[PDB]
Amino acid sequence: KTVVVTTILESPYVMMKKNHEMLEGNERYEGYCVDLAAEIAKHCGFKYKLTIVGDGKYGARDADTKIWNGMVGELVYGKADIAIAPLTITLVREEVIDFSKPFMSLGISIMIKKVSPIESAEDLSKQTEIAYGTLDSGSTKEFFRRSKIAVFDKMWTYMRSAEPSVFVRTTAEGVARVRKSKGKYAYLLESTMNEYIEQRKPCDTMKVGGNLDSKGYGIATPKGSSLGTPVNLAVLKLSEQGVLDKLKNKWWYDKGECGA
Amino acid sequence: KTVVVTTILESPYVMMKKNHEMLEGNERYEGYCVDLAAEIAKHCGFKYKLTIVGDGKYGARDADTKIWNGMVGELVYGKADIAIAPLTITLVREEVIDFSKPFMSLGISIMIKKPQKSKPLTVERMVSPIESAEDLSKQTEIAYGTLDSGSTKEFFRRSKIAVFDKMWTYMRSAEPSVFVRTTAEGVARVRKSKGKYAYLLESTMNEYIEQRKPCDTMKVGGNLDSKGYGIATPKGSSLGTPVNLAVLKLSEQGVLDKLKNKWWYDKGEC
Amino acid sequence: KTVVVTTILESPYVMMKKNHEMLEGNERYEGYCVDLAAEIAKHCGFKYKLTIVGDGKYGARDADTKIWNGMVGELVYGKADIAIAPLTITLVREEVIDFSKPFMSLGISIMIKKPQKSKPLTVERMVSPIESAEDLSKQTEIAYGTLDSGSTKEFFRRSKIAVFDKMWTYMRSAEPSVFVRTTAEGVARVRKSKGKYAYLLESTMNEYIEQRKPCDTMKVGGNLDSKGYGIATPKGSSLGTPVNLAVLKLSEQGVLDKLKNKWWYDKGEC
Amino acid sequence: KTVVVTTILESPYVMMKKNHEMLEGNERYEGYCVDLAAEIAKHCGFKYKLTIVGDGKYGARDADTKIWNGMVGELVYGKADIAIAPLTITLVREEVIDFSKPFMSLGISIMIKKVSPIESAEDLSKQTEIAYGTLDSGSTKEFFRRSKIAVFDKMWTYMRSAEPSVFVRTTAEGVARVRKSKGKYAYLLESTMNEYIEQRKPCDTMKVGGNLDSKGYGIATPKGSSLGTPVNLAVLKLSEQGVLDKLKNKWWYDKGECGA
Ligand SMILES: NS(=O)(=O)c1cc2c(cc1Cl)N[C@H]([C@H]1C[C@H]3C=C[C@@H]1C3)NS2(=O)=O
Ligand SMILES: NS(=O)(=O)c1cc2c(cc1Cl)N[C@H]([C@H]1C[C@H]3C=C[C@@H]1C3)NS2(=O)=O
Ligand SMILES: NS(=O)(=O)c1cc2c(cc1Cl)N[C@H]([C@H]1C[C@H]3C=C[C@@H]1C3)NS2(=O)=O
Ligand SMILES: NS(=O)(=O)c1cc2c(cc1Cl)N[C@H]([C@H]1C[C@H]3C=C[C@@H]1C3)NS2(=O)=O
Ligand SMILES: N[C@@H](CCC(=O)O)C(=O)O
Ligand SMILES: N[C@@H](CCC(=O)O)C(=O)O
Ligand SMILES: N[C@@H](CCC(=O)O)C(=O)O
Ligand SMILES: N[C@@H](CCC(=O)O)C(=O)O
Repeated sequence: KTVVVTTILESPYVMMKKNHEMLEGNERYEGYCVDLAAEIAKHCGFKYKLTIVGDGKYGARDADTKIWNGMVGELVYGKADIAIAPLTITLVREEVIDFSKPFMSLGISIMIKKVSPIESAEDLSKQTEIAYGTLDSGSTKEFFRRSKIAVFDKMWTYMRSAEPSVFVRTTAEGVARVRKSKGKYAYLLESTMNEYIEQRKPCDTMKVGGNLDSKGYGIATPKGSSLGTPVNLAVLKLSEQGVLDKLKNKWWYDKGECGA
Repeated sequence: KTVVVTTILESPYVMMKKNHEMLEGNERYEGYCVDLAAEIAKHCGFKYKLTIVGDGKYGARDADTKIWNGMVGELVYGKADIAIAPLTITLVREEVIDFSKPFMSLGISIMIKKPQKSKPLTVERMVSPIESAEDLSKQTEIAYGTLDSGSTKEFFRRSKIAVFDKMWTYMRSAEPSVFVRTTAEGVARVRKSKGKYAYLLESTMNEYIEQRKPCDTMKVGGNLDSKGYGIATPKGSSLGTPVNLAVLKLSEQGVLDKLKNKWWYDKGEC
Repeated sequence: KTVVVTTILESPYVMMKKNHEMLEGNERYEGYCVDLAAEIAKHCGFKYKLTIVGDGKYGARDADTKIWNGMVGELVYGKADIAIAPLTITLVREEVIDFSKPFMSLGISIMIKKPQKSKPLTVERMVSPIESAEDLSKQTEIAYGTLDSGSTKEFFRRSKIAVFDKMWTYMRSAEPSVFVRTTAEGVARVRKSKGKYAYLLESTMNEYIEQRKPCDTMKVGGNLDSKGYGIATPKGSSLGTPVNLAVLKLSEQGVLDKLKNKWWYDKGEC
Repeated sequence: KTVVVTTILESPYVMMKKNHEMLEGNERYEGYCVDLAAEIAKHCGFKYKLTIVGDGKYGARDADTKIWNGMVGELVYGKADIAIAPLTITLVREEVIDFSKPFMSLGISIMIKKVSPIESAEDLSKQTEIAYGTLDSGSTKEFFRRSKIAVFDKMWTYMRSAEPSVFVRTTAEGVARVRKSKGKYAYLLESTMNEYIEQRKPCDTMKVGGNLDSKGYGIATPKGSSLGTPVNLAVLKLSEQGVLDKLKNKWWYDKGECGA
């Protein structure tokens, strides 16, 4: 039996091949998550079919609908059997899907186009001169929405009452918006994507401050699926062998198309 | 029903109070781990009595007996219900106990005695003989060893990377013994080994020791790997999922970050 | 019985909220005095309806008429029960109303338009034409005035100190009138007089305006005197002692200074 | 009828002149408080006799006996009719005595030996190398005792568990102790006394940091006394006339026996 795999087009996690028009099958996709899925299949001993979500979203609860979108929806409603992607582990997700051990650490980061008067997010909240936004249907807006810290509460109140809309459809669109804003806009994304962007050419963006929280990406499985334990063991074993570190170095720092 | 919480006397996780002679019960201890246990008990209602492992060992397999010893061992045999302590999540441990999501990240680091200033117009620069694990393996004048019955020793034993393989080869056949019985033992060996000994230990304890007086030691190089501390639980226990959700919730509120800052950076000096 | 609280539309004490067009009740306002009144009502339980003075005046006794106008007047004549507002404690007001212990210190200061930095090896030095009150009275090119029907004007009118007597003599007989009807109007006059008008106002308001955008005004010299803001209460009322105890408790608990810091220094644009 | 006035021997509030053995009556005392009492008597129109409290105590509640000692006890128990002294206005005091308007502002300050390593209260509390103490039976210890702020709670816990006794009977003895500690002792006292000490020879002590809070000195009268309103009006009139400022300048900076 073939296990269907859902994943999002995220760099450097899943990329579209430069010759993907003439390429078919699992060889048409490449990236960190493609390699992760290949090793997971090899360790578990199953055949997998790579698929891309119809909606370019990670997953969130809708407004008064109780409906999951993105990969979480593809997993809960029986449309998929596993999800290998940068899916942040969150309480509102673990209650509906099975999360494996984190295969990559990360945090909330601030990315700003090139004295550094922004520094930490505290001064970012204290000053309203520059507008900042996040990604819709992810884990950053969800983190800001249910935060009990007063400072994060003020940031979220600014986020919701933003004119015009500050949330961006895709992280690439957010990168383009901050690039073309001439330093008037800031983007709140995760540490891994922030590093991958600020380190790739043309290196016109940068990461300021630190990490507002500590999170991780996990392999997601349907609630009650028998594949959760094998993929958890596979992730643990790959961590012991340090293959995750080698994949991170290959897809992040091996090329290094910048002067650093 | 009261559930016994196995733990280990490790700073700043679990430390005895200054007035611990007159005190009794759960008030005998302080640090990160006792606050973590209090938060876990607040999340899901249970009665817990703090206990310390008799042998003071984190957990590993014995020699030719296939017997689990230490925290993991006494969790498997039923002597404890939950292990709220800096237990490292590993492959072998997960096969016999249930781990939760990591509540704190860590890596394997190198601790050496802090050298003196260069003092050569008038600038004092710090020169260290060891800057990474590779040159530590290449060199021979400085000895290095890990803590026995711990995750670092088991990681070096099964490592297939060439640098780590040769490191483990040296450590296995090192005369005299380079392994230590406790973290404080290795720290003392580093402190009064005249810079001839290096300690391979977790990053968090390394920063804790480096941040406190007399602070005559420093951490060299980056982290050898990336692991985390998880709350342990026997297979099939009803506590697993509630504790996992409690750890997730505490991570979401930033309680873990606040506890780490309060017990690591706030009380720092030098 | 619901008591009526009288305030004044003064920043950052009582400020109109952005979404105040669709808001009814005590949620229309924000600032320092609103939460001060909230804490007062939490200490001594009562229901309060925040009201704004009709004429927007702090309080003064009109000569040859013997009628108090403004917040003090409407507190005296029975149409008010408590005045939680930046009302300055004075000798004349105390004889007619009950004041509590001061909840925030203050002093009379001078506000001038911030001058341009001096070009001359490459240091930008800041030169101001007025540095105290003695030279402000000695000079004549820069006019100065106070707020009408305020504490500062009454202080200058009855002042027997030579410099203050000269200042009051100049202000009383001056064409055009140097007195202002509102603090914001005086600040606008200072900003649009091209440095030819100095405003005599309280130190708290002056510092708040200096700390906020566009940051084109500066405070010169020290405070001319030392006074305080007190919660007003009609003479022979039952709310005086509980309000005084509440003010003392808030001062000792750190509510007052935390509120002042979070409404003055936290939102510092410049 | 002669109004009995109680006061404490505090500088520059009350002094025993320089040849008080040859002087009798109110002519043998000098200071800020003596002048203040003189103006109070002039405004109210009464004859007063200056007396020094037998116990050098500002006033506090004893060990589970509910007894006031010092000037507050001298007023509550009918021993005196008024107290002109640096009596800090405190919430617990106001419940038993009538306080006038504050005639002198102040705050809690830190006085150390002559970039300080402690400066702020946070660093001083964190650093346990140097012991810090307050005045026994005053108001600083009372303020620290009932502080619910975490930092001040930690400082108070350090205060109570101090070996040997860090509290000092008299502020002059505290000054002597810090002068005889080689910078190993810090004294927590009021801003006015700290400034007066640091602005007098030989000027080996300095004030560091800001003020922990804002207090004031009041003129205390027995509960339900007819003198409270006249002395309150006198204080207001003196403040409006600027006499209090001139007295502070006379007794704090006019002499200026320091190099600065
Ligand atoms: N350096 S990294 O971000 O690519 C990275 C991050 C992590 C890795 C492995 C790597 Cl290579 N493994 C850990 C896992 C291993 C075991 C201990 C913690 C989890 C379970 N999670 S992690 O701390 O999120
Ligand atoms: N900054 S830290 O080391 O105290 C720290 C480290 C970590 C935290 C939370 C904190 Cl505060 N939570 C994460 C967990 C939360 C969810 C996402 C990854 C795991 C599941 N693990 S972690 O990456 O090991
Ligand atoms: N720092 S401040 O201006 O916000 C400020 C100023 C003052 C405060 C409290 C604060 Cl937070 N309390 C005092 C009062 C408290 C008790 C002691 C003096 C009076 C009665 N008045 S004050 O000296 O006018
Ligand atoms: N500059 S000072 O410390 O000598 C000083 C301090 C103060 C003075 C007067 C002087 Cl001179 N008067 C005020 C009083 C006057 C009226 C307003 C507040 C009280 C009632 N209290 S105060 O703000 O504590
Ligand atoms: N990987 C994140 C993306 C959200 C973000 O871009 O912040 C998630 O699954 O929610
Ligand atoms: N924290 C480790 C022990 C310390 C070490 O091995 O260095 C564990 O839980 O296994
Ligand atoms: N705060 C003053 C008014 C302001 C002023 O006079 O400058 C009062 O209550 O009277
Ligand atoms: N002057 C204070 C006591 C002195 C101090 O606390 O340092 C009082 O009246 O209580």
